[PDB]
Amino acid sequence: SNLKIVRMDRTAGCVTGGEEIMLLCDKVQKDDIQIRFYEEGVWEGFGDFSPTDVHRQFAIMFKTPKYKDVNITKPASVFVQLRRKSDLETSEPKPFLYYPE
Amino acid sequence: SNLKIVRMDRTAGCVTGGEEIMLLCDKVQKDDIQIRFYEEGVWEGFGDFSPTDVHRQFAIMFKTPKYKDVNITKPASVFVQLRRKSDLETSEPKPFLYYPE
Repeated sequence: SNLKIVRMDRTAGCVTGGEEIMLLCDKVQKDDIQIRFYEEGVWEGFGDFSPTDVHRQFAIMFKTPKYKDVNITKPASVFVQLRRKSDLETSEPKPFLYYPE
Repeated sequence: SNLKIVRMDRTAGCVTGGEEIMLLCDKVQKDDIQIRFYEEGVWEGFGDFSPTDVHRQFAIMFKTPKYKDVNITKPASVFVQLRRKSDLETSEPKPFLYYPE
């Protein structure tokens, strides 16, 4: 084994294909892997991508905190950044939009 | 630097929070990182997750191939698996649904 599809941010698509998808998987080689789609006499098709599209990284599945004002009637735009606990270093912030329920 | 938010599968959420999100980032330590949300006197809030929620992995952004029958009027369910080019090893297949445009 060793090859496993940990995750796919999209499990459906238009028969026309050509839509981008982010697939997460365990250890693989960038130039020795391929995503094959098949249907059991035997149809197949492969995903379009290149060696520069495949990078090793960290993944954090977390749950969002609750904004301060629960009762807004309009989207509140704020920031989300990474922060290291030991030296409180940070990352470039990123925009995140909260909406009323 | 060194800390960077490569990706977030969701950049919006209900003010009630508590919704799961997959965030991708560069090199980090599982027990030394935190996702902080803030608003500039200074509001803040953090993402809910644990050390077992943070794993290093490979990421492949690719574009989907086009199904055989472009003209279906009903969803065609098929499989997608990983395959190594050198020995054609594979991974457990996974379900993927094609729909008519």
